[PDB]
Order: sequence, then C-alpha cells, then structure tokens
Amino acid sequence: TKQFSVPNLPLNVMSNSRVPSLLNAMVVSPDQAQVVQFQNGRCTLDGQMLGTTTVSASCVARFRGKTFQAPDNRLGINLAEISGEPYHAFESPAPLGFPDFGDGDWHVTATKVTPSQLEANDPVVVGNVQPYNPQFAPHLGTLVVENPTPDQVATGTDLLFNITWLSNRANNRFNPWVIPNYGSTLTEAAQLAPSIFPPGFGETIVYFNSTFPAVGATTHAAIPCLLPQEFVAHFVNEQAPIRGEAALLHYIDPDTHRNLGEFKIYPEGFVTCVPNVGGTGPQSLPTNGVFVFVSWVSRYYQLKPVGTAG
Amino acid sequence: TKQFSVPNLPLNVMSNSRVPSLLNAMVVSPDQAQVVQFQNGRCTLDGQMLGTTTVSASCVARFRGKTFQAPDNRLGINLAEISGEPYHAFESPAPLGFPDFGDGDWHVTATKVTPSQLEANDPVVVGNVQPYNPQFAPHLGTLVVENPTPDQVATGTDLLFNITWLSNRANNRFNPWVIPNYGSTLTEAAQLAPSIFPPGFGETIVYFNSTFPAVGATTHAAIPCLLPQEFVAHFVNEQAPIRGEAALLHYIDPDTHRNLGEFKIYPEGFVTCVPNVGGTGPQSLPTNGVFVFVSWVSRYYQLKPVGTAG
Ligand SMILES: CC(=O)N[C@@H]1[C@@H](O[C@@H]2O[C@H](CO)[C@H](O)[C@H](O)[C@H]2O[C@@H]2O[C@@H](C)[C@@H](O)[C@@H](O)[C@@H]2O)[C@H](O[C@@H]2O[C@@H](C)[C@@H](O)[C@@H](O)[C@@H]2O)[C@@H](CO)O[C@@H]1O
Ligand SMILES: CC(=O)N[C@@H]1[C@@H](O[C@@H]2O[C@H](CO)[C@H](O)[C@H](O)[C@H]2O[C@@H]2O[C@@H](C)[C@@H](O)[C@@H](O)[C@@H]2O)[C@H](O[C@@H]2O[C@@H](C)[C@@H](O)[C@@H](O)[C@@H]2O)[C@@H](CO)O[C@@H]1O
Ligand SMILES: [Cl-]
Ligand SMILES: [Cl-]
Ligand SMILES: [Cl-]
Ligand SMILES: [Cl-]
Ligand SMILES: [Cl-]
Ligand SMILES: [Cl-]
Ligand SMILES: [Cl-]
Ligand SMILES: [Cl-]
Ligand SMILES: [Cl-]
Ligand SMILES: [Cl-]
Ligand SMILES: [Cl-]
Ligand SMILES: [Mg+2]
Ligand SMILES: [Mg+2]
Repeated sequence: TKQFSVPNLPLNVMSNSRVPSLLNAMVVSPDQAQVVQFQNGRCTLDGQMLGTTTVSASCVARFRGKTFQAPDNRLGINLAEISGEPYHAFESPAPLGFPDFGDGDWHVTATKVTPSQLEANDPVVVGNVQPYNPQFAPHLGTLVVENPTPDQVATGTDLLFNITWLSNRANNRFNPWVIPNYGSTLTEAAQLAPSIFPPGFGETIVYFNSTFPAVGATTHAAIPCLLPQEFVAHFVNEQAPIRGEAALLHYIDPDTHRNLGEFKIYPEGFVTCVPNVGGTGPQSLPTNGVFVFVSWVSRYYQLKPVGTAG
Repeated sequence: TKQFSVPNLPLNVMSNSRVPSLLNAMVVSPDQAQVVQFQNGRCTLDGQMLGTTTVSASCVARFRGKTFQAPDNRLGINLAEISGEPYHAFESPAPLGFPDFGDGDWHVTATKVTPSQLEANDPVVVGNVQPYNPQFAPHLGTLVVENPTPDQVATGTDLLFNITWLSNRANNRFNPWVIPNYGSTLTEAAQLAPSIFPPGFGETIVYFNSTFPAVGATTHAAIPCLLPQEFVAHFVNEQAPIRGEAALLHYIDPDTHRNLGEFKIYPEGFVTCVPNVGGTGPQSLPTNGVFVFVSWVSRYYQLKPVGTAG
C-alpha cells in the first residue's frame, strides 16, 4: 500500500545516470540505429536496480582498483567496488557504477585513496582506458590504463578513477548508445540489464541528456540516459509495489501548474511520449518543469502528442 | 499534512554534501577548534537550502566560468552557475555548489563544455585555485586559476571545474572545517548559512565523513559534512512542514531491524548524538545501517548514549 511517486524536482536540477552531470534536455531518437541497453541508470518502478546501476550519485561512471605492472609499461588495474569492498566475478556485469560506454576512449583521472598515501605529494594518475582493447575484462575484474602518467606507479596502489572526458575512435564518431563488451560469458545472476524495445501506440523512448565533454560524439557532446539518477534513488528508497501496467506522468510548469506534456514510465524503468508529428517532441519544452505521477494506466492508454509540429 | 521522513538508504551508499564522494564513516568532534559553518550541505528539515547548497549531487564542490587573461599568465575566471545560467552578485555567498574549503589549495581539472569546442582535440585545463590569495572573489563572481595548463587559453572559454584534490598550505595541515572568505559585504539575502552551536543535554554534532584525496589534512584524508546529499535532496523534494522542536531518528540494522543508536536531527539541519563516555560515539557502529524517523520530540528529549566506552 506504499503508493508510487516520482521525485518532484525540476528536470534541470536532476542529474544524468550514466555520467555525473546535470540534465539540461530531453530528446527522442526513434529512427536511430543502436539497440537500447544501457547498464547504468536502470531501475524498475518498484526499486530494483539492473545491470551495473548503483543508487549512489557519486559512483555513476567511476571505477576503483589496485595497480599492477602489465606488459610494455601498461598499467593494469584489479577492480574493486568504489566503496573499496572486493569485486568478485560471476555476479554482475561489472562493479557498481562502472562506466557503460563502449565506443571510444576513456580519458581518466585517478587519485590515491589510501589515507597513509595522502599525507603529502601529488596523488594523481592519468591515462586512458580503451574498452575496445583486447585486455578489457570488467566482468572478471581487470582492465588496463594505457599511457599512464606517472609511467611508474607502485604495484598495489588503490586508485579511484573518474572519466574526465571521452573521445571517438579514429575515423569514427563516438556513439554514446554503445555499451561495452563486458567479456567472459555472464551467469544468470550477472545478466546484463535487458534491451528496451520500442513500445506501441505511437510512443517513442524519451532520453534525458547532459552536456558532457564527449569529444567527437554523434550527438554533439550529449550523453543520453533513460532515468535521472534521482529517479533511481527515489525508486530504491520508496520500493512502491507495481500496481498497473504503466505509470502516467504529467510534466508540469512548477509555478503556474500548467501541464506541459504527457508521458508514460513503464515498470521496466524507461519513459515514453508521443511526439507531435514532424517536431522534436519533448525537446522544445522548458527544462525547468517537474514530473508528477497522475495514475497507473494500462499499456494502451493514448498519450496526448507532446511538442510542436516543427 | 505531509509528514516528515528521512531517506531510508544505508549510510555507506549515500554521499557527502561537500565533495562528490561516498560516505564511509560518521564521527563526532566535540573538542573541535573551529566554528561549524559549512556552506554546502545546509538544508532545513522543511527543505530550504542555505548558504551555497544545491540539490544537485553533480554540482557539489564544482564551479564554472569563462576565461580571461589576468596578469602574470594567471587565468581569470568569470563565474556562472554550473547550469550555465548567469551568476550575479549580492544574492548568495557564491554560485550553487561552489566549494567551501578555505584552508588549502584546490587542484582543479576543468573541461570545455561548449559543444562546438568539443568536436575534436583535448578539452582539459588544469591548474590550482588558492582561496586565501587576494584575487579570490567568489561572491562578486571572479577567481583566478594559478599555473594553468595549457598556460594560454582563449578568452571567453566556458570551463566546468572539478576539484581533483586538495592540499595543505605550506607549514600547516589542511583543516576541512575552514570555509572560504567569500569577500565583499554580504547583503541580507546573500547571508552565509549560520554557524551551528553545540546543543545541550550532552549532545554533540554528528559529522558524515568521506575518504577524499585531501592531502596533508588534519583529519587524514576525511571530509566532514552535516547532512548526506540525499538528505538535502529528500527534504527539498518533500517540503514536510516542521512539526516539533527536533526529530528523533533511529539508526537501524536494515536486515536484523534492530536499533543501533539514537540521534536527533534539528530543524536547522544538523544531526546530534550522545557519545557513550570515553568512546568514539557513532564511529564504531556499522556503516551499512539505515536512519529511520521515529517522531518529533522536544529539545530536551534525552538520547540514549551511543557507541562503546572505549
Ligand atoms: C595520441 C595523440 O595525441 N593523438 C592526437 C589525436 O587525438 C587522438 O585521436 C584518437 C582518434 O583519432 C582518439 O580519440 C584518441 O583518444 C585521441 O587522443 C587523445 O587526444 C589527444 C589530443 C591527446 O590529448 C591524447 O593524449 C589523448 O589520448 C588528434 O585527434 C583529434 O582529437 C581527438 C581527441 C579526436 O577527436 C580526433 O578525431 C581528432 O582528430 C590529432 C589531431 O589533433 O592529433 C593526434 O593524432
Ligand atoms: C610547487 C611544487 O611542486 N611544490 C612541491 C610541494 O607541493 C606543494 O606544497 C604546498 C604546501 O607546502 C602546497 O600544498 C602546494 O599545493 C603543493 O603543490 C602541489 O603539489 C606538488 C607535488 C605539485 O604537484 C604541484 O604542481 C601542486 O600544486 C611538495 O610538498 C609536499 O606535497 C604537497 C602536496 C604538500 O602536502 C606539502 O606539505 C608536502 O611537503 C614538495 C615536497 O615534495 O615539493 C615541492 O616543493
Ligand atoms: Cl491499496
Ligand atoms: Cl509524484
Ligand atoms: Cl548501490
Ligand atoms: Cl591508511
Ligand atoms: Cl494491473
Ligand atoms: Cl488505460
Ligand atoms: Cl496533521
Ligand atoms: Cl505524508
Ligand atoms: Cl523515515
Ligand atoms: Cl539547487
Ligand atoms: Cl521530548
Ligand atoms: Mg548486480
Ligand atoms: Mg542563495
């Protein structure tokens, strides 16, 4: 009998669930090629996270591990959870929050996190991770940092990594839809968050975008996700049981309470709308509105078209 | 009619409200030398943020601005809000989320954020900010990045800054309690979040600590804050009116459901406990417990001592 709700925070104060950035737009992308299968920002309406999704904003697209010396002055990393708890294979696709961008270089900045190594001196290590490299095995807990600086880092150093920026592979653009190949063969427990297929009734998937230093992207420096991280954290906190086939939301002007558009959020944890034909759908709406739960509805509830005709 | 609550997320999945890091401890510091007056992580129980506190996890201890050339190849920054909205003086102490560490160097990593500047090439600028230097004027919207790399950045470049690490000043240790001098004279509107005084009844302030690359700290790489960021986000979302002089919380083992300790959270937005005499108070409790609202209480409700005798 805990009733379902969404966070009533304005869109442009909530954050991406695949990079640590503010949300500043929502778009649709119906005629786009890739499957939709992000591993971060995946959460059911009753609060079960899927893939590698963490509830922790400060773990989104981070990773942590201990260093070892790999061939040709490459820096191997044995992964742990960002909390420092051990990471074991065969249970999830990768550690919690682990970045899910497969189509380009991760230019990373790391710091030492052992307090005894933080009494003095420069704790930073930088480098790049190439998820398309053959020595990228996050399911089994290991990856490589190419061209580290310093070249020489003592074995067993505990490092916490951030993605400072992403870039395209040579002669391609960087597609932020493409998830990594996590390697191995995943147990049933460690299964990827499923892919999401286009719903019916003229509906198209809604993406929440952030501007992000993603250099050479197909999207013009924009990272899409299926749910704001605050939605993930809200559903995990609430654990409201699913009581309908989908959940109708209204996107409200917060001051004047006018309804700016109708959306559906499905049990599997993604939002849809029906774009006004020939326009950008929700992209033209102001970004300072607030989502509110109206009611559960069935799958065939017909949404009012949102946006302008063009 | 909206009843008060706190997020029922385990402590060690919630995040600091003064740096973007996981919480991994809670401590007390009764014989602490400094006043308690953080500007980030400040929120009333009914959801009014104070100081520079933002609701947005991805704005905590970040800042943004446009570059200009300052004397001696110093890199001046004209601040904006992290959202890119303009920042104007005389309304807040500094932009939303602006870092509130005054006692040491900020070693910062910035990226370009203009999509047209992100089609190719390396978008990173690094440097350090010295909040104790005379050209640090965050209230009026301007600061300086010393020793930038590149040392030549075009004027008017939009940059988003993160604090990669902090370090002590020469011949001192870095005290993370010390807030910056924001400069100028603050209007009534732009007032600092007030300082917090020790409450009675044998209570002492509870700090939520993160391990963080703060080099040479008085705390050994630990950043304290008064509220998890998720508490800030929760109170802003809920807006539950204050209906008592303080709010009694229990810190519950989430599986065994047993009570590990009693705490009070006050309307002004800080947590207290009564340490068992001679011990570290809440510091010895497991960090995977969950805070639960019991009831409103008066200021003179007597907490059972928490922790061990030593
Ligand atoms: C090794 C190096 O410096 N290479 C330069 C190019 O940059 C590399 O380009 C690759 C794709 O072709 C890939 O994106 C690499 O990640 C990228 O290397 C990164 O960026 C450079 C600038 C350095 O900082 C490296 O340390 C870093 O790993 C560069 O290509 C241009 O920029 C990159 C970011 C990419 O957008 C590419 O498409 C652009 O043409 C070229 C020309 O500037 O110069 C070197 O080859
Ligand atoms: C300019 C420089 O390289 N200085 C070195 C010292 O580092 C500086 O120390 C200052 C305090 O005395 C202050 O913290 C500066 O921020 C710090 O400079 C930073 O760290 C160094 C290592 C470089 O990366 C700089 O680019 C950066 O700005 C260094 O002091 C020792 O480390 C620092 C972090 C601090 O903890 C200090 O107390 C330590 O003694 C010394 C000895 O290694 O070497 C240079 O002087
Ligand atoms: Cl019911
Ligand atoms: Cl709602
Ligand atoms: Cl989690
Ligand atoms: Cl240690
Ligand atoms: Cl049903
Ligand atoms: Cl219906
Ligand atoms: Cl009532
Ligand atoms: Cl209620
Ligand atoms: Cl509660
Ligand atoms: Cl805010
Ligand atoms: Cl009482
Ligand atoms: Mg899992
Ligand atoms: Mg203000």
